[PDB]
Amino acid sequence: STAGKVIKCKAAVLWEEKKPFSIEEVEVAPPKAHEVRIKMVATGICRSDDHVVSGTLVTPLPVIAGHEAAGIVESIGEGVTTVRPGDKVIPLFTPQCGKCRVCKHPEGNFCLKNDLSMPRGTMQDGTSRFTCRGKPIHHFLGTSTFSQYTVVDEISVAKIDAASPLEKVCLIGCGFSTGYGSAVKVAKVTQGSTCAVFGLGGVGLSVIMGCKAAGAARIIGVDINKDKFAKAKEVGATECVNPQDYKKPIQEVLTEMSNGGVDFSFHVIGRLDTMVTALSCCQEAYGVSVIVGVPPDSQNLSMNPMLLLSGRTWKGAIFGGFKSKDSVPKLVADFMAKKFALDPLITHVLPFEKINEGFDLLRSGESIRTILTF
Amino acid sequence: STAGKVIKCKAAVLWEEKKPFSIEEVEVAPPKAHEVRIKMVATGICRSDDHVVSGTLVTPLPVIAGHEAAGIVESIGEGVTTVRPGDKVIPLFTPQCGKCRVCKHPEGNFCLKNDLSMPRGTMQDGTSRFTCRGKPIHHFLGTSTFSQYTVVDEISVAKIDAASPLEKVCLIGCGFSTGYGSAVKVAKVTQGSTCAVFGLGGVGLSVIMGCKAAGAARIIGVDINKDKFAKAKEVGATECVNPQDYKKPIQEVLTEMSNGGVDFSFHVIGRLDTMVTALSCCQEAYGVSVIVGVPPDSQNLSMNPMLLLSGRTWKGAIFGGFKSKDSVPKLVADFMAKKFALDPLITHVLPFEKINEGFDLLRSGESIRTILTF
Ligand SMILES: CC(C)(COP(=O)(O)OP(=O)(O)OC[C@H]1O[C@@H](n2cnc3c(N)ncnc32)[C@H](O)[C@@H]1O)[C@@H](O)C(=O)NCCC(=O)NCCS
Ligand SMILES: CC(C)(COP(=O)(O)OP(=O)(O)OC[C@H]1O[C@@H](n2cnc3c(N)ncnc32)[C@H](O)[C@@H]1O)[C@@H](O)C(=O)NCCC(=O)NCCS
Ligand SMILES: [Zn+2]
Ligand SMILES: [Zn+2]
Ligand SMILES: [Zn+2]
Ligand SMILES: [Zn+2]
Repeated sequence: STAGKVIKCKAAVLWEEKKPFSIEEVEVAPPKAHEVRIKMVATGICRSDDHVVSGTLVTPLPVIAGHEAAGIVESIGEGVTTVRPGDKVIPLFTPQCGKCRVCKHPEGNFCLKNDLSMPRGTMQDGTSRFTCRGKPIHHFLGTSTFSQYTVVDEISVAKIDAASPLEKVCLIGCGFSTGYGSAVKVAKVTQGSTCAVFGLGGVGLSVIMGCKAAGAARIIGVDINKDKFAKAKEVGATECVNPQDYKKPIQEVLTEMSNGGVDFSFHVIGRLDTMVTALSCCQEAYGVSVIVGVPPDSQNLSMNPMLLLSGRTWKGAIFGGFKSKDSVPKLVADFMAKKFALDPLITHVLPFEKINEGFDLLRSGESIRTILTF
Repeated sequence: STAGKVIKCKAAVLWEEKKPFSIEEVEVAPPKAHEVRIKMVATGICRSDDHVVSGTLVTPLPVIAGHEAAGIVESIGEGVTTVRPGDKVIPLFTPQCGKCRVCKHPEGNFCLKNDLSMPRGTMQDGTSRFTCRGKPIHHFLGTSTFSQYTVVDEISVAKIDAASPLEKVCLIGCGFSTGYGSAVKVAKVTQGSTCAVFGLGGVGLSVIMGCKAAGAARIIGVDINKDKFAKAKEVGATECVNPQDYKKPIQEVLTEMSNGGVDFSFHVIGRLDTMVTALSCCQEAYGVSVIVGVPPDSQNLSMNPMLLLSGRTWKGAIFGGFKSKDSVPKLVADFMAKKFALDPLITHVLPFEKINEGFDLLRSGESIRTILTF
């Protein structure tokens, strides 16, 4: 019915920074060559979406935000070969073009067609598929999932198992994969190792799941909020520490606990002043520290490079280091085989039209993840 | 034979900071259990030795410095099994005890018995083998090579090829191995890659040698002293750039030269304000930057963690990442098999008693390496 025609639907438009989302009637254009229009099924609310609201993730406004989601293909443009109408799909906020120097590299995943480094808020062709009362609305990270229908470039969508429960596997689009890959792909946590995870939100919980899957002997969760500890232990933490409970700095506490430093540390907080702590607690000769979270308006930190000169490695990644289009379908197949659970991450489910309530849950710290259902 | 008896010989004692070396008659005690007394044949003058003079590498004084050297075993203490009198040896400023968690780790080489982290200036047993008119003199890094005879712990000496030229292979004791391993061991430079080397002293030249050995397609030398360029190009640099020649910051120049960043970058200068440049010039998704050189009085550097979040790796090492006792003999065997050259690193040779003239050459920037011969 709808192929080749404009669809009128509802979307959450952000007209201006520091305002609530507005549920608007929007027009969604049909897909052009190598583009895919998706009926959204479920979308998560992630911190990066809230950073758009706060104006600390700078991207052009007005905008349809949302980047962690799952849906069903409504139609495909000319030349699309990797998905068909009816297929379940996850939009990829980190694309996989397959052609740039990063996509061709065995260890790179931050494809040069991404819209995260210098956001333009468009499709790959420099235009938008959304209007509201005639006014063009920007895309966000090539995804724009806070809409009943979106249009994405082929390089920014993966086909997934037809039997997938979309209201769970949407987390594979951002938070789960970010944390899980930080452990299994970026750090390559080893069997028998000791890990420290700084921050026990949904992404840090996913980091734990990854360390556990990799066979870590010890997984030390670190959070200032002791309410986060029970879920951390449920998904794999062997122990949890609150820096506020100790009369010395937590890097010293962790180095003592680990008999001279941990094998792997992960920084999973949108804060600067915890990053050098996380680096320093790994063993000085062979420890590895991974940066997963950063504040959005990120300033410089202060550190002593002798922390690296002894043999430490410090690295980060986007999207868990996973080549996105190769990996997302594989992560879904693993979920279907019960290799990991997503239910512990999902604290709240709301209809889409309650998007503002979902953000209020995020800002208050009450949610791990809220999933919006269309 | 001198075995089992005190040796009276000459050594260069540093009595106080910021003074010339004094050539003194010293008494060298015989080796105790698990110790080895070595007749020095040649010793290099390295920047770290001069930092001892400056008072910026803190180690107890008075001291016999010197850590890059080669000699012949004069005698062995009780229980020594890995060297015999008459053997050619290189003292190891980074020990290999073989027992600590680092020695046991596949990737670690900064053995916990080292005297670099918190120098005490003694033998492993907490005592000294040196006296100068009855006054005890400190050891340096468990080596003290600025003496006609020294005593070292067995975990700080390696047996090398009986046929090796000691006046060349002494470089394997610090400068050569540091730069070469930074490339082949720490960074693991790949065939066809683009490397950037910051600092074209002896260690930066050895980095270049390692990158060439690894099959790098482009090796960009960076130095503020253009007199260092010709030798850099002799040993493998494809081009050299002087930051003083450019209006833009050199990370921008190098990113443009390399069409979006280099594969590997190396920081080989005792200065802080070049380290973030070196990290930033590597490709943002898969670039690796290695810290080889640091200033001794090292303060905190300012950096933005967003440089790592895109996928860059930042790491450092001591002694090129080589497990020292395992690797030094193999490096000497490679040299004897003509797998690399050391002559390009040796710019000056002086008799030992002209040590202060050798430090003048280092301080002025005139030398790459001076070797002292006994
Ligand atoms: C932080 C990231 C990974 C989101 O993680 P997550 O959703 O788990 O964050 P969340 O705020 O819910 O959790 C953070 C946790 O840190 C804890 N925390 C806060 N301060 C501290 C502290 N001083 N010590 C320990 N824990 C702390 C909080 O109590 C909380 O439990 C994300 O926002 C981020 O920064 N990503 C960077 C990469 C990126 O921008 N990718 C683009 C797509 S999102
Ligand atoms: C710097 C190290 C590696 C010694 O290297 P090397 O002998 O090659 O040093 P050297 O001073 O000769 O050369 C440094 C070169 O940097 C160049 N340089 C100086 N400033 C700049 C600049 N702004 N940009 C580019 N090049 C510069 C100099 O002109 C010089 O050619 C060493 O001192 C060090 O810091 N090692 C750290 C590890 C350690 O302490 N190990 C213990 C045993 S040494
Ligand atoms: Zn790409
Ligand atoms: Zn996200
Ligand atoms: Zn050891
Ligand atoms: Zn040295």
